[PDB]
Amino acid sequence: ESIRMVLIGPPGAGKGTQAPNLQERFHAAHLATGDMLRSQIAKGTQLGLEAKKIMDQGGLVSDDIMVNMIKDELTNNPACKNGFILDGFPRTIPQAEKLDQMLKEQGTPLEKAIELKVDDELLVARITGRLIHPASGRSYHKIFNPPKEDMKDDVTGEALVQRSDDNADALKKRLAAYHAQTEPIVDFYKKTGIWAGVDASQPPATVWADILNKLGKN
Ligand SMILES: Nc1ncnc2c1ncn2[C@@H]1O[C@H](COP(=O)(O)OP(=O)(O)OP(=O)(O)OP(=O)(O)OP(=O)(O)OC[C@H]2O[C@@H](n3cnc4c(N)ncnc43)[C@H](O)[C@@H]2O)[C@@H](O)[C@H]1O
Repeated sequence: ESIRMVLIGPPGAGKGTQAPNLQERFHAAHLATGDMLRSQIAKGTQLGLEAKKIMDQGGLVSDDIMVNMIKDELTNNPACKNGFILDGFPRTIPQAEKLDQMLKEQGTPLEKAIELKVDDELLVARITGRLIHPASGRSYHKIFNPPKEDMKDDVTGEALVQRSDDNADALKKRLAAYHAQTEPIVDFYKKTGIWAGVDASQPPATVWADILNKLGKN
């Protein structure tokens, strides 16, 4: 009834689609560094405006900023006492090493790192057709996962938007950055013994059953 885990995958693999499932099943805090940055943007803060430029170019925000953000949420957020799902963090080796140290000092080490494996060619179609409900994070897909009431949140009525970093230009840079900087983290968790791989090219419900299976709960 408690999990401390990391969700790793390329842009469009299905992290934001699966994290609700995990958060419902294990009652864990969902810590998504992308959503945290996007809330800074919506508040119009200075960190938000600087991060927006970097995100829209397909680059990565500084390790120092990202490590500080997570450290404060782990320390000051009460829901993180029940367990947590890290989504989009760590994203570089330095972030992974600093997380390892943090958790060692708190005495709450990671149990699992789930890699969502899916080929790049599929990811373009997923990113191109995405619509998000900006007031929650709810992602839909024009073809693959439609709003029943078009361009509207099926369960909350409000309009869906396109993310500003979801275009072919930014996406090419986001994929290259994933392969260069993030994918090395997978070997880090293989060596520590907590890695499990999942076929993320399957449909959502199939991927969710695969994840439950890989976690050792079901
Ligand atoms: N730690 C960090 N350090 C540095 N910089 C950081 C950082 N964290 C964040 N940043 C920065 O902030 C930016 C954004 O980060 P972030 O917002 O975390 O984005 P990302 O990692 O690029 O991931 P996505 O949100 O694009 O993908 P997803 O897998 O969650 O997709 P979804 O489930 O919607 O699915 C995609 C689409 O396909 C669909 N779909 C999902 N699953 C399936 C399926 N199985 N079959 C068919 N359709 C499916 C969905 O409906 C949707 O349409 C970064 O690029 C960087 O600038």
